[PDB]
Parts: sequence; structure tokens; C-alpha cells
Amino acid sequence: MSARVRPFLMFQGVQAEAAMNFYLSLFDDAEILQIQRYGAEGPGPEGSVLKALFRLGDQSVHCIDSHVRHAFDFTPAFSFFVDCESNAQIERLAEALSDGGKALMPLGDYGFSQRFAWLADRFGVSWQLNLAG
Amino acid sequence: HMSARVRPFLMFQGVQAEAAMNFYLSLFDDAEILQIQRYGAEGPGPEGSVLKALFRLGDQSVHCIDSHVRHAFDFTPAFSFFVDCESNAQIERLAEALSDGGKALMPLGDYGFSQRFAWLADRFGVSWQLNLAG
Repeated sequence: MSARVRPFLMFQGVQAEAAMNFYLSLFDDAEILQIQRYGAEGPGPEGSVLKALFRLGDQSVHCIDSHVRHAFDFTPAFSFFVDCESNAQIERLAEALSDGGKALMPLGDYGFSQRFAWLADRFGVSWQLNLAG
Repeated sequence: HMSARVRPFLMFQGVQAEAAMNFYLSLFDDAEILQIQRYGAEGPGPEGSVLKALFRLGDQSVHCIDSHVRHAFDFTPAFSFFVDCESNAQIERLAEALSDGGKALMPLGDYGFSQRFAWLADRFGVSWQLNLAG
């Protein structure tokens, strides 16, 4: 079959399962497609994510836990962009995503759509939420 | 918790998005620009830069823009593309192309978890992981 390109999130420390469970709690049509955990032999902590794949709707996403830390983190340069279906949905998502995170652009009307927000979530990942007219 | 379309999004600083799309499209056969809107003379970005675009690499669509607003941050390895490569021929070609004017953070090799793997930062700074299973 043909080469596949997908986004990939590298969490530092032990966060990937928490993040997947959090993202699954935001979108009902979502699930974990693949999960492999470290055992007792390391190098990551036992039970942490060696490699996983989850989907949010029709979008699959890879992730890992990395026991190796680096100076960099997630930044707004590479983000998820969500085409929201309703005002209630964008309000719920903006509130959930900014909880323990940061509202880089707080929810409001920035002139190019009905509503938009730019959040960095509690794991540091950037989420753009857009509600089109 | 309703349906919503979730897609990756690349924010280039300055004027790079169309060059980046054209570059990525040259790497994959099943790839096209789906939507592109360039600034006219109205601003706020420079005329001819990308206001909004959507491209796809295989079955994966990706948003991008040119941002006339500059920031201190850049792309980092925390959020990357991961490519399940088909063959040795393909991974070698892609590694060469992506590392040209870029950085081989993990040069192409057998790192023990698959046949071949590389981690490149391309000439735009974007991280690409290339894997040839197993």
C-alpha cells in the first residue's frame, strides 16, 4: 500500500495516555487505534507509551512518551486546526483546551469567521478553533 | 461532543508557504494543492503571499498560512510529520530531499525498531520522521 503521512506528537516524560484520554473526552467520535507500552525493562517507565495511534474523527495521530527531555517543546508553528460545527462546541472546546493551558488568542470574533480561538493546552499543544459563517 | 474536522496546520513566518507546498508536492506522487487564497493588495499580509491554503499528501490534508506577524518560536521536533515509507528507494529519496538545506537530526539508519528510520528538519524547519517498517 501507499506511503502514509500523519501528524505525530512527542510528549516528554509520561503524558501521552493522559493526553489521548483528554482528547477523546473532547470529541465523541474518537478512539485509540493502537497502543504499545514499555515493560519493566525500560528504557521508558513501565506502562508509559512506547508508541500509539489515536483518531479524532477521521484524523489519525501518532504519539509517544519520551523518557529523554529536550530544550524544545510544542510551539504554535505546528498546530491542530478544528473546524467547529456550533457555538456551543467552540465554547466547550475553548474552555476545556485552555484549562491548565493558555489562551494565546482568547475566543472571540477576529473578523475572518464568526468565532476563533488559539489555545495551548495543558500538554502545551496548540489548538486553533474556528467557527465559520 | 460533536463531530468536527481536525487537521494539522503549518504557520510559516514571512513568505514561505507556497514554496513549502510546492516542495512537499514534489516529494509525493499522490499530492495536490486543494485550496489556495493569496493576499491581494488589501493586506494585512504581502500581496501574493498565502492568506490560507489546504494541500494533501496522500490522504492527509494539511492547512498552512504565511504569517506576516513574526514570533520568537519556530517549528520544533515536538510536533512532526511521520511517514510510513514503502521501500528503501523511497526512504532514501525522501531523506536526501528533506535534508537538503535542512538538518539530519537522526541520519538515515537502522535504529533497531524498524528496517530504516530518519529524523530530518527540512529547509523550512519542519520535522519529518521517515520510517520503513518493520
